[PDB]
Amino acid sequence: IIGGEFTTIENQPWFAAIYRRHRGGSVTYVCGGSLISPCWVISATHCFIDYPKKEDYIVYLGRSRLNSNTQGEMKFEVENLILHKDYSADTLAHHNDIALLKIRSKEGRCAQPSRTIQTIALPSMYNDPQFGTSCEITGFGKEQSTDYLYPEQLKMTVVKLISHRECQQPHYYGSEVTTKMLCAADPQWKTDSCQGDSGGPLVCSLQGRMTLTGIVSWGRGCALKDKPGVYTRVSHFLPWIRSHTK
Ligand SMILES: N=C(N)Nc1ccc(C(=O)O)cc1
Repeated sequence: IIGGEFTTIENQPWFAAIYRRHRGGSVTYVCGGSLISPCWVISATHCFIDYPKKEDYIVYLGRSRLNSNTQGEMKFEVENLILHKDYSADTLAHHNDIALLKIRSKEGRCAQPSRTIQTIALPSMYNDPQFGTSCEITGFGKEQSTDYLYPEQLKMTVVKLISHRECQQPHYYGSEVTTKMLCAADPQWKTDSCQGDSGGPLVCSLQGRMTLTGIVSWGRGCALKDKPGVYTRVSHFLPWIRSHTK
């Protein structure tokens, strides 16, 4: 997250921290995700597509720090890693950039909700906020495009939903943006998602409910003029979500 503010997991208690085991045993952060039910985290296929072996990955819930334990955190193995069969990546764009991780602990339990661990609601079908709505993004991604390190402390910011018409303008992203994606940016381009925020939630208020509207997917640089963040439009994937979590 470029700009915005530091936060703790109690403010975004559906945030999932996804890590990968290396041969040798070093463990590095991969991507964010969102807990949509006690046994299911939703994320981005592009996070896993190079290393699609579920045994390689660890999921934490109730975690506020990247490389240290948060009191109350729960650690899960991935029982299933479901990537979207129609995934494709262009030089920029990721199409159908959505993934489902079925989580289960060493004792074969799912998440127990708490102050630091809660599910986020899915939107109703094709039901997105109006363009110019303010939504929240959460992640451990870079604080600056030129940073080598990720922040140790979770961050969140606010960006405004951009209309498809605006986002498909040539000097923005042209046809690289589709109706299955949402664009969001700061009017001053001063805050954005960045590398390492992939898979993380875009949350908006819909009929008085915090709702998972989007999943961090792609973008040209971060917090660049005319280069919005691009998000998987979750309200266009409910059949795929429903089918693979039955
Ligand atoms: N918000 C942007 N302008 N860019 C941007 C978005 C996502 C990612 C990612 O790694 O998923 C990287 C860069």
